[PDB]
Amino acid sequence: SDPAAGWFWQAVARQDLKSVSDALDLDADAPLSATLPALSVWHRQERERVLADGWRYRVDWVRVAPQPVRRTRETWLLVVPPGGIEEALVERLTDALNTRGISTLRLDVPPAATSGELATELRAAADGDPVKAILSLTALDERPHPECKDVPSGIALLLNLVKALGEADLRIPLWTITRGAVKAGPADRLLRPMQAQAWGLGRVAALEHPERWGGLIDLPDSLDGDVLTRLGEALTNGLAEDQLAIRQSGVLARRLVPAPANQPAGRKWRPRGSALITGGLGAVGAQVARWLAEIGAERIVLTSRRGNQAAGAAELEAELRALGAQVSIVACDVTDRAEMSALLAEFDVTAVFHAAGVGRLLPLAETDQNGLAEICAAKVRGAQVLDELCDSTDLDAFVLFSSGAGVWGGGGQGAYGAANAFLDTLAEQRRARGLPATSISWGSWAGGGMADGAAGEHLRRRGIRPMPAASAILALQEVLDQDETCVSIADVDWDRFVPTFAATRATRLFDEVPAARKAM
Amino acid sequence: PAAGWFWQAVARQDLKSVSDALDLDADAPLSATLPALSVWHRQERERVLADGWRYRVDWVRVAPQPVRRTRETWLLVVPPGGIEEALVERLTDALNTRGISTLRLDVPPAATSGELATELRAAADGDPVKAILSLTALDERPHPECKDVPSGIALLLNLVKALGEADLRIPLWTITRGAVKAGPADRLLRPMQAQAWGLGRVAALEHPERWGGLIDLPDSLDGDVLTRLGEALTNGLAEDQLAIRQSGVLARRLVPAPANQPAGRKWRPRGSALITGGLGAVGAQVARWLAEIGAERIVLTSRRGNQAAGAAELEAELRALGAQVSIVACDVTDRAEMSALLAEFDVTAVFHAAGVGRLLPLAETDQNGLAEICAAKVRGAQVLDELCDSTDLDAFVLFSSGAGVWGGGGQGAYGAANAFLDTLAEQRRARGLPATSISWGSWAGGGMADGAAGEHLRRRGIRPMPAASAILALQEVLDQDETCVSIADVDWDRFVPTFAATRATRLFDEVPAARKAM
Ligand SMILES: NC(=O)C1=CN([C@@H]2O[C@H](COP(=O)(O)OP(=O)(O)OC[C@H]3O[C@@H](n4cnc5c(N)ncnc54)[C@H](OP(=O)(O)O)[C@@H]3O)[C@@H](O)[C@H]2O)C=CC1
Ligand SMILES: NC(=O)C1=CN([C@@H]2O[C@H](COP(=O)(O)OP(=O)(O)OC[C@H]3O[C@@H](n4cnc5c(N)ncnc54)[C@H](OP(=O)(O)O)[C@@H]3O)[C@@H](O)[C@H]2O)C=CC1
Repeated sequence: SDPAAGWFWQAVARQDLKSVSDALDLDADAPLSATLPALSVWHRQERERVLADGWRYRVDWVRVAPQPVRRTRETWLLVVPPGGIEEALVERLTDALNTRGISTLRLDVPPAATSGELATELRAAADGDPVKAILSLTALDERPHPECKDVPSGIALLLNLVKALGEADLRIPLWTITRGAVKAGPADRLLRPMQAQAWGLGRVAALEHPERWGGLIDLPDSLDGDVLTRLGEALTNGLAEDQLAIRQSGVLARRLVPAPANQPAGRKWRPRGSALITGGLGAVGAQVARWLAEIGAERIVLTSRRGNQAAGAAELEAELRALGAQVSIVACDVTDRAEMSALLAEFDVTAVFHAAGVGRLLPLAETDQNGLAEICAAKVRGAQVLDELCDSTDLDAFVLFSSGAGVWGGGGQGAYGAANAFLDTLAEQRRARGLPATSISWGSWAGGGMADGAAGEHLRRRGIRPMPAASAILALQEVLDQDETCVSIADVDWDRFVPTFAATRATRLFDEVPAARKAM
Repeated sequence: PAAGWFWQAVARQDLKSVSDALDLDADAPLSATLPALSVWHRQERERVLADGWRYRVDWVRVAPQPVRRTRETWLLVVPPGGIEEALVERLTDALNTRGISTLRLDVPPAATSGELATELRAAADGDPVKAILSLTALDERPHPECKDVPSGIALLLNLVKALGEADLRIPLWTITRGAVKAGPADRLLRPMQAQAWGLGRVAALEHPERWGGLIDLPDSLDGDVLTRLGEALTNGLAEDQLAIRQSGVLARRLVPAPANQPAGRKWRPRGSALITGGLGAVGAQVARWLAEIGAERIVLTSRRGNQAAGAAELEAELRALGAQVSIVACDVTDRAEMSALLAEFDVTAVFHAAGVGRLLPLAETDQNGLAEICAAKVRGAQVLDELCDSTDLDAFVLFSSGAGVWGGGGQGAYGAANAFLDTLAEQRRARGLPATSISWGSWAGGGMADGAAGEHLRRRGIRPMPAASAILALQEVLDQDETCVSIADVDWDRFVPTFAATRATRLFDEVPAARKAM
């Protein structure tokens, strides 16, 4: 009933001054009169902290048992984007699909192909020979198109490819290959966040058009030995794994795993100097701001395109100043490198919180390259800009506000899932460079903001329970204290979530969440 | 529970209470606050534990269903004193109504197990004797050459042994009348007869073979009470501990007795408190507790008096908690001396802890042993009961044992003596005088559960209670103004299998723990 009070009395017996005085934020010599107040606060907070512990999840990778060899010869269409890919790689893949039955039919995509044009190429290849599946390589094409700077050209291509299979009425599994979009074990250092976008989108493609969608596979850095053979068997798995990574140690499948925090944490995180929240005048940024003020940030810099013009801006400066912090509210687009650069240097910021972003529910079929740009630009490109600046092990915190939409997905959330899966890989890439980064993909928050709409209705109806802001904050604190990289923090009603989520499409994604097992 | 208090005290936000519960000031560092918390919490915890040491005896309505029997012969054993021929005649007729035929043995006074064996030998060849029904426990008057010991109980014993020397292996059923209190307004209460239950419960364990059970008849034999008597003797469902009342047949059950707040009053002495056997182990603790809660004075008595180990040492502690102390050489069984003591010290609160403890199989037991074990405990209580005729007296407390409630191997005499105490207290209550009987499991420390004897009870499932918490329980019982309560820490999973080792029992069916050990 009360594990907090449990642990307290278990510390009281045991006589752990160290644990208790840490817990209460007090010195061994503190008077009872300071001790009592600190107790009631710890008590309210510990009970919410224990609640929030059960909201944590991480992404693991589990070994998938080899089960080949098998089958007779099929034709696959191999789709190759205009950039990002070495001929030597196409040949090695082609040659390894051949040595396992799969005959290859190569389609080369022109730059900025439309869904109309691709459906034509698909219609032609479909009639020619008997195509069983499509192996798309287009996600390796990271460069933006110059017309549309904020979208990687291969992700524009994936999109138009999912739509083109529709326009063509083509009912044929699409498989999406990436190299470095996931971290599947310690030792992965090829991390390519623009390619993670394929995974964020792909999970949604899988829900919206299960019939069009084979799966996602991540190739390793080193393609020596047998990895390319394992590719061939991965494409045929018949275990219905649809999120795979191929490594030195074989084929690995993506799982979501409860990640309860094993105590204690190795620090109590506090901002030193200035803290920056981009999108700091939104619902979530306002909370993050109140928290920083409460825990003694000397200055909070809040940015947004509207800046001081933003509804609530003057309320919020008042509240923050009433808690003793200095406040700077600036109008600044995240995507503007010079303005952000001047900004960081002027205030000497020591902690960055990236909350700039837009939410919109929009089916993949209704999404185009501009919509994708509209949704991604501040989140993704604001994250690169921040990453480029901040070339610095000194920073206390480089915290990205991501979403469950980017970790497991949901209908309507192609572009948003893409933008969010980028951040999780960006955070991993940064760590691999020796920099700090933290990416937290939230379930919805109570209060205003992105989960407040009829949108909040949709998400409640899918079995995501909004988290009280104060408990969300407590969980952020915890992540920061724990010095974590990626962790997902959501209050999910598994009874209701799973049946909705797995209506159209089976998934092994949640096999390791007990409450999710129960729910069919 | 405590905790729930603490957390709201903490919640918002009160130094005063928290500061008071822990002996320390608003200024105290956290490194003193910790230890103080652990000690508060540990005390509060032990309070809960000592709450779960409580049991009482209830009596459950059990209509016997087994009619079904046929016809046979019982021996019916009748003492010299305490029986109306009218009674013997009602019982003979009821036993004959239900198929049982009746052979009457009148037993000479002071009959030895030897003499008894003979007549039993004679009865057993002359007739196919199926059971034996003793009425001897009715004979309450003391043994001819043995003031300290009721005739009927010396007979019962000698009877148990007698079956021994004639290896008859036929069951003995013992009838009492008013030995037990089976519901409110049972007012015929006969402590000498209760001794039969204490010994009997032990006889059942030491000689299952030889033991039928115990049945208590009511005041008035009208309506069906004589009918039901026949039923109870041939119910056999075990059930060997039985009362018969206007409202049916009742079986004896041991039942957890959690304190059911509030606690009516907060008890303290108003004058001199006397503890008989006050220089024994338990005497010393209780005395420390009294002296602790503000007794003007404390009289400790004992045959040894001042020449007992702990002599002045004990007194020093007491004087030094701020008490007056009179250690007197006094024999509780001595009426004259005891009268003088209570007048002399205007004593308004009594705690009877004089007793004697040994483990002794029934077969090694005789009148003299029965007298050594009982004299102080029983005649002591009697003497204290005779004096102390005032409702003014705040306490009247009897230090009894679980050996008298459920029994154990080797504690026949001891069980008899304690059983006497429980019933006595009920009798005083019935007469409008205060009285309290607590039947303790074993205490940690010196005294009766100290030596080999503590080890013995250890193996049997009795966990010795820290003196300090036994005191917690005592205090509660007085505050609660209760009459009879058992207080013991029983490790049931060990207790049940060794207790019910040779003989089944229904006595614990109402203890949740006890049932998960069969
Ligand atoms: N609310 C929730 O439950 C969840 C939110 N999140 C994430 O948390 C973040 C905050 O969401 P929430 O607070 O709910 O949303 P809000 O819509 O309230 O705030 C987001 C803010 O981002 C700012 N922004 C947009 N574009 C830019 C830009 N180009 N440069 C700088 N700032 C910009 C916007 O302000 P302006 O227009 O003035 O520039 C807006 O105020 C979002 O990134 C969202 O992805 C994640 C999971 C759940
Ligand atoms: N120890 C335990 O755990 C339990 C104890 N009890 C009861 O508590 C009581 C005492 O226990 P405890 O203190 O452990 O045992 P002790 O032997 O320590 O104390 C018994 C004391 O009674 C005194 N006594 C014996 N005979 C007489 C007499 N004729 N007149 C006056 N005093 C006498 C003895 O003093 P002296 O020898 O100097 O005459 C002796 O000090 C007993 O009734 C026992 O039945 C009950 C249940 C459990």
